[PDB]
Amino acid sequence: SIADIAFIDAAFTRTPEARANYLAVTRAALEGRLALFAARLARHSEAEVAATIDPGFLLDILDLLYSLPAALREALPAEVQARIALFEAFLARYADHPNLALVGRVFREIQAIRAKYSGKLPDEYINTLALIRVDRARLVRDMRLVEETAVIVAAYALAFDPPERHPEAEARMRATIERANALRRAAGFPPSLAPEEGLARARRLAARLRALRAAVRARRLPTGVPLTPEQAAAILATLERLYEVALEIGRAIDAYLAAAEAYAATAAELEANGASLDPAARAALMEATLRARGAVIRERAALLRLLRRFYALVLELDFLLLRAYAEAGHDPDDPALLALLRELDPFNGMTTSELHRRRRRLRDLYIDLVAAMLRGVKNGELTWEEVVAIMDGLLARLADPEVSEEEALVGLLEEIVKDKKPIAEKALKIAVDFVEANPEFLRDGRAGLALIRVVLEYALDDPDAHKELVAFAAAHLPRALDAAVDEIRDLLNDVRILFHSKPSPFLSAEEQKALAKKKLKQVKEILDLMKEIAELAKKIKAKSKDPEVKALMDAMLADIQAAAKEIAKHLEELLKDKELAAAFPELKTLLKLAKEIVKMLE
Repeated sequence: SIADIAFIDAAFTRTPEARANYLAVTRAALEGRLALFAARLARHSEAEVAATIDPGFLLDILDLLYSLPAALREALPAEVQARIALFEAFLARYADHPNLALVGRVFREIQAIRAKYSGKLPDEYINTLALIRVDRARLVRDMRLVEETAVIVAAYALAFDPPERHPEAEARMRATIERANALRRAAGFPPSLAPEEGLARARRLAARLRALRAAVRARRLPTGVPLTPEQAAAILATLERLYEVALEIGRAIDAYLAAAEAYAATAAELEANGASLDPAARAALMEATLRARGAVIRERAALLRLLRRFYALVLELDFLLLRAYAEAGHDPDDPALLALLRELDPFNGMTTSELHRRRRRLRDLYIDLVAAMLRGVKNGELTWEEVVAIMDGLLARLADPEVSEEEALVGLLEEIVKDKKPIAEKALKIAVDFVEANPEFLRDGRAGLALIRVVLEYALDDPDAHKELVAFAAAHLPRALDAAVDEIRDLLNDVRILFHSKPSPFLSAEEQKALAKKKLKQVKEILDLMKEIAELAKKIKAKSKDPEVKALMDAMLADIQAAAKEIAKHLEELLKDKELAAAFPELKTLLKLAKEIVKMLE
């Protein structure tokens, strides 16, 4: 986030202008985060919120809260203070909820620190202990991601490296897991992965990757399916790309563990000695601790960009295998190909990490949709020249870490259903099924809204035939709109932050103004989706003869009027800052479009 770049800036440049920028950014980010929480607490029951709300969202609020000096926090306006009290009451109540357990432990540790040390020791020493508790909740989650990623690093090493270098790759793997369990114990947790459980998973995967390469070398897949010379070459190129990214990731993991160990050492020293030091030596040890913390943030961000690249290459390899089965006359949905693709799943059996559980599921959706599009080529419904134009789009949209994987896959649906081709029906079925089975998909608003538009444009032709699709659309639109209004608040608040923010050696002004224009574009795209959906629900309501269909269409038009009003309110509050409004005139075009949506429905 922007708050991380500003924090890095402040902890390394050490200027009054840098801390100033960081404190303003951290305050603005926090105000935005607390507004989203209050909106989410208002839309449902505390029990529903507690079971569905992203834990990381609550960790982000604790992080920003104790990144302020206590003085700045207790000085925040009353509605921010009201939101902080609402937030704290909610965490106190649901600290034991399975969904919130990690955040709950963090909240109880901070409550305990305040009970023990308040008033006796300096408040910004206490804030530093509070941040340390939050960051140790982040190190548990990061240690999950690192334990999983070490299995991929070791697998690609064992599989493609000469057998002489295999012990070394095993030593590294063991060292990594051991370093991770050591870190876990420092923060006060038990060890999660066993150095053998993991080496076992890595050896299995290495066997499969070795097999695939040996077979492709021989113009076939391990299932026996023959390959063309060109496709074999592409598979072998993709495998060498995966091997390369796996080396970069091994290095990034070592960088992350080094930073993490530095932060854990300096923090343990602050907790051990800080109370007894003199003010100057204590201020020096807090400075040291914040600089190590900045290193951890930088090295984590590096590893995650490389992981997004690895994922995109994983999906490209999956495409190549599905295409080969289709050129050989088989159906790309053959149980044998699916078995192969599951054996080559780099995110299997390590079900400890939010990022990889989410990506494993989306991979299944992607395989199912690509299969649909291929079975569609065989039926003459699509051309290979069409498929190869869609796939080049999708794989680039996926490599970019600025596009959500969910919005990328929804684009794949958009391409397949556009021509209202007969394969469209099966594609929608896969998608509608996935969303019912995996309701978290609708945390991404732009994605969800785009799916609803697909379903309605599909059902526009004959509304009454496809009445299940129209019901799915009506049932899921409120959640999609909630997530969309949330995204527009995030995007607009970030725009205001990037305007008042100060050019940094990590954010050029040209990068800040460019990023601002990109976010304002995303806001326009979401308002455009909202309009399109209303146009479609109106047409559906006219054409249709059924009366409860018409009821649902009015329900949807009502939820959309609410959403657009609630969005115009926020745009207006941002237009009160006339310097901002000056710098970005798009903000005015956006409010016009939002109000045109409030009239189309009046």
